[PDB]
Amino acid sequence: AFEDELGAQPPLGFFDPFGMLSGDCTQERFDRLRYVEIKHGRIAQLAFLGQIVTRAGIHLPGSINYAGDSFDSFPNGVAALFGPNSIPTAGLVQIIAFIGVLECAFMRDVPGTGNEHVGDFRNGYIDFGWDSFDEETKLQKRAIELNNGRAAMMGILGLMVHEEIIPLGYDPDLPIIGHLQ
Amino acid sequence: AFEDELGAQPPLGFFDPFGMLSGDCTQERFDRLRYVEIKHGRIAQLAFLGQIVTRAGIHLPGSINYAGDSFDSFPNGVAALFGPNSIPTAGLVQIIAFIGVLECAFMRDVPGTGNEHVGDFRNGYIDFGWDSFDEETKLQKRAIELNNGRAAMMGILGLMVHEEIIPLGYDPDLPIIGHLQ
Amino acid sequence: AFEDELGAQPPLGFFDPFGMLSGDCTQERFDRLRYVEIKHGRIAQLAFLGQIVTRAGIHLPGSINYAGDSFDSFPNGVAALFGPNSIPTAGLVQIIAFIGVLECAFMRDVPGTGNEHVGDFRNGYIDFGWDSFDEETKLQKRAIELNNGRAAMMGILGLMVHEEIIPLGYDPDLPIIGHLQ
Ligand code: CLA
Ligand code: CLA
Ligand code: CLA
Ligand code: CLA
Ligand code: CLA
Ligand SMILES: CC(=O)O[C@H]1CC(C)(C)C(=C=C/C(C)=C/C=C/C(C)=C/C=C/C=C(C)/C=C/C=C(\C)C(=O)C[C@@]23O[C@]2(C)C[C@@H](O)CC3(C)C)[C@](C)(O)C1
Ligand SMILES: CC(=O)O[C@H]1CC(C)(C)C(=C=C/C(C)=C/C=C/C(C)=C/C=C/C=C(C)/C=C/C=C(\C)C(=O)C[C@@]23O[C@]2(C)C[C@@H](O)CC3(C)C)[C@](C)(O)C1
Ligand SMILES: CC(=O)O[C@H]1CC(C)(C)C(=C=C/C(C)=C/C=C/C(C)=C/C=C/C=C(C)/C=C/C=C(\C)C(=O)C[C@@]23O[C@]2(C)C[C@@H](O)CC3(C)C)[C@](C)(O)C1
Ligand code: KC2
Ligand code: KC2
Ligand code: KC2
Repeated sequence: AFEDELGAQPPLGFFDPFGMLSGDCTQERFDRLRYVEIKHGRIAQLAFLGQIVTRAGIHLPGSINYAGDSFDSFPNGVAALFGPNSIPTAGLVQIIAFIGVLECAFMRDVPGTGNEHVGDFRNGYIDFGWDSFDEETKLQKRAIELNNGRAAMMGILGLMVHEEIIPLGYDPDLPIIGHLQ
Repeated sequence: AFEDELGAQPPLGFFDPFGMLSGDCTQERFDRLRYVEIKHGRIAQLAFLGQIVTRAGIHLPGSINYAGDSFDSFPNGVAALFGPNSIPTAGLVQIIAFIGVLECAFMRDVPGTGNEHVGDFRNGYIDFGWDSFDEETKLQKRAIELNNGRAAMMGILGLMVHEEIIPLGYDPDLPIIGHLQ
Repeated sequence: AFEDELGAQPPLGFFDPFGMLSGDCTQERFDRLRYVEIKHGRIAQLAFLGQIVTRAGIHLPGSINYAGDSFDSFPNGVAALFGPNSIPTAGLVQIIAFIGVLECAFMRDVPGTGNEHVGDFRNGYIDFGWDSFDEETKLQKRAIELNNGRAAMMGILGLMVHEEIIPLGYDPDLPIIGHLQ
């Protein structure tokens, strides 16, 4: 029933190993699964972009606090948030609070606002031109977003795993990023 | 749609900063939010009353356990439950278990029992004269309960925060309550 | 409304102390409660069987890891999973992952597959002769499973509690299993 929906594309086609959509699956369950997938994909895309920018030597100018701790002094990856020498835990708490504010008030599907598919958060407020695309281009853009989200999920998982196994003696020379210092 | 519901009163009027009720919000969502708000308000009202009673020098006679630890020997506030010198953790576990029993079996809205609004737990069992009030007085009492609950929420949060910041060097002479010892 | 359902049998008859099904309870609720009860009963039955098999001196041949830690060297009970000398935590993680796979993909009620009652996971895939039983025997087997599950919940809770109180000085001689070692 959902074998022709968004995300079922070559080469795997419809790929449901654990059988989440097996049987008479309702549209609500598939919508929930797709919403979770798109949320994770967007978060992982942002996380991978941030990891790449930080590890490329690009940091915000100035200091993260009044103490004088410069931005380009904390490590990259998990050590930047959780570790002995990381950003102040007040900064992490404020970041989490800001994310919670965004999810409660901003990053949400407001009912009766014109959203036309799962993951559409425009709510009639912010729109950069989601009407010039025809029917096929809209689906193509949504598929690009979803697949990039899946790839970024796997990539950010690999980045954290590799950053967390270096102390244990597993420090390989990764193809593009090199040694994950 | 919910701008004339209970709790929308001067001077703020309908106050929805995060936009929980924005768009075509369903009655179920508002009912859930109001239930959570009323439950928090009742819990916070009881917490503030107990905090004030304990800090005023009023304690239960006798001892909290067979060891001989008198009631008027444990500290006030968070230090009474979580700390080196607090009430026995068996007492805390029993309190939590009793609260769970009350909330699962007693402090609940039993379906098909005559409850009139969200937060009504009478269930046709305990009633002190609710039907004696006319229509306007019922709404007035409900609004009083809700607003006292909000105020007690903020007050108990402030009391806990002030208690927890005294060891950090923040010990102000709070109004009325004085130094929060 | 639910006083004649499965599980309401002599000598207690219908037994709802906390009043979960009080008032106009929906089948849905009751269905969720029965599903949770059956899941807990099956898990506890397996747990009790494993506890008995391990404590009777029956262990898998060989070693649990490449290091050489033989199966018949770890303790019995909670000490086998959580403790200083337990099975490798990699094994525990893999067991939890396998259980999660089973619940997500295998041990579930697939909609539109022919399941007749709550707890039926056949899904038209695995069946050892369920339709061979007549109506009375089907209910009898379901009641036997449910009551054995309840008894197993009590038994596994008692076994874990008795294991955890031996270091505290409470080491009684249990009737059948004797001392827990
Ligand atoms: C948050 C993660 C997440 C979620 C919720 C989904 C959700 C979905 N994906 Mg999907 N996907 C993801 C990540 C995710 N994806 C990633 C990272 C990739 C890249 C490898 C893909 C690649 C992918 C393809 C190629 C396809 C889908 C499809 C689908 C849809 C139907 C199949 C399904 O339920 O997924 C699969 C099942 C799950 C995600 C269930 C969750 C299982 C997790 C892992 C929990 C298990 C825990 C347990 C301990 C197991 C761990 C050990 C285990 C590894 C052995 C559904 C909307 C199909 C689709 O669009 O059909 C319309 C489809 O063809 N996905
Ligand atoms: C998962 C997302 C994520 C997370 C958790 C972090 C976390 C962190 N980043 Mg970071 N970053 C990210 C994405 C992320 N980043 C992206 C995508 C970029 C590229 C622009 C950067 C660029 C960046 C730099 C240049 C620096 C950090 C730094 C830091 C650290 C200090 C916090 C800070 O100053 O933030 C700064 C955050 C930014 C400059 C950009 C954040 C943008 C977020 C992701 C927006 C997403 C939500 C947004 C409101 C959606 C808008 C929708 C639209 C319709 C309006 C902290 C560990 C600093 C540090 O100490 O390095 C070690 C630092 O110097 N980051
Ligand atoms: C448990 C807390 C709680 C809950 C669930 C509600 C729920 C509600 N309140 Mg309410 N209120 C509360 C506490 C709460 N209140 C307190 C303590 C006060 C006193 C300041 C008020 C004062 C108040 C007024 C004056 C009014 C309401 C109204 C309402 C209703 C619609 C607006 C709304 O959703 O609330 C606001 C939104 C929320 C509570 C969403 C939750 C947000 C929390 C903070 C989670 C965010 C976490 C995240 C990390 C952010 C933290 C950082 C942030 C501070 C920057 C709704 C039933 C309105 C009403 O009755 O209209 C009919 C109205 O006019 N409230
Ligand atoms: C959030 C609520 C709350 C919590 C968590 C506590 C927690 C605590 N109180 Mg306390 N207290 C409370 C409210 C609360 N109190 C209120 C409202 C009062 C005023 C009557 C008191 C008066 C009080 C005294 C006098 C003493 C404590 C003490 C204590 C400590 C030992 C436990 C004990 O003996 O309780 C005793 C609890 C009570 C005597 C009253 C509890 C009443 C609860 C809130 C009833 C709420 C549910 C109720 C059944 C609903 C009825 C519905 C109706 C339709 C029937 C412990 C830290 C003792 C201590 O060691 O101090 C350090 C102590 O001496 N409290
Ligand atoms: C709650 C269930 C449960 C849990 C958590 C454990 C946990 C453990 N058992 Mg154990 N065991 C169980 C039930 C359980 N057992 C049952 C029911 C039996 C009887 C067959 C055994 C027999 C057993 C032996 C003989 C040994 C262990 C051992 C161990 C330990 C190492 C893991 C291992 O090798 O497992 C091995 C697990 C098994 C051999 C049987 C597991 C069977 C599970 C319960 C299947 C349930 C799901 C199933 C796929 C449903 C099928 C549905 C059907 C339609 C297809 C670990 C602490 C070993 C150890 O080190 O002891 C200290 C060891 O030597 N167990
Ligand atoms: C106006 C304003 O303020 O905002 C607007 C701005 C703007 C532009 C309009 C907007 C937008 C669109 C945005 C931001 C789109 C962002 C898209 C984004 C950020 C997409 C990331 C993909 C990452 C992938 C696929 C990673 C794969 C990673 C993979 C496949 C790996 O395996 C990683 C690998 O890594 C390892 C593990 C090891 C290495 O050896 C090898 C490599 C490296 C391969 C918004 C949303 O509207 C907000
Ligand atoms: C028969 C039986 O057994 O039970 C029956 C008995 C009875 C009586 C019939 C029943 C009842 C009704 C009850 C119990 C009603 C209780 C109502 C209650 C307990 C209402 C508290 C409000 C607290 C507020 C507003 C606090 C604000 C606190 C604020 C605004 C603060 O900012 C606190 C501030 O603190 C700081 C932070 C710092 C200080 O510098 C300044 C102050 C102090 C201002 C029940 C429920 O039916 C149960
Ligand atoms: C083909 C394949 O691969 O799989 C198939 C195989 C097969 C056979 C077909 C299948 C099946 C059916 C199965 C596995 C059924 C299993 C049923 C099972 C395992 C039922 C346990 C009850 C335990 C109880 C009641 C414990 C009570 C414990 C009580 C009442 C206590 O108080 C314990 C007490 O302990 C203390 C606390 C202290 C002691 O002093 C005294 C005692 C000991 C009394 C499946 C499911 O289809 C899977
Ligand atoms: C996530 C988005 C975000 C938002 C929306 C946001 C809003 C505000 C507002 C307005 C409401 C104020 C007034 C304010 C003030 C301060 N912020 Mg924010 N802040 C955010 C993020 C961070 C991070 C990541 C850090 C940080 C810090 C500080 C410090 C330094 C304190 C100190 O130096 O003692 C002060 C005074 C740093 C820190 O807390 O250091 C301990 C630091 O790491 N902030 N901040
Ligand atoms: C929340 C409501 C509540 C209920 C409904 C409730 C019911 C029962 C029942 C009947 C079912 C019994 C039989 C019972 C027995 C004991 N209780 Mg309760 N008890 C409640 C609360 C507390 C608190 C707060 C404390 C406490 C204690 C003890 C001790 C002392 C043990 C010891 O001295 O060794 C014993 C023997 C104190 C404590 O456990 O200290 C270690 C203590 O702090 N209890 N208690
Ligand atoms: C729950 C069911 C379950 C499944 C479905 C499952 C599947 C696989 C697969 C195929 C996907 C492989 C390839 C694989 C391989 C290894 N397993 Mg599994 N394994 C399961 C259970 C356990 C337990 C309980 C333990 C264990 C272990 C090992 C070790 C030893 C590593 C070492 O000696 O360094 C290796 C190499 C032991 C352990 O990890 O000890 C550190 C141990 O305790 N495994 N295992």
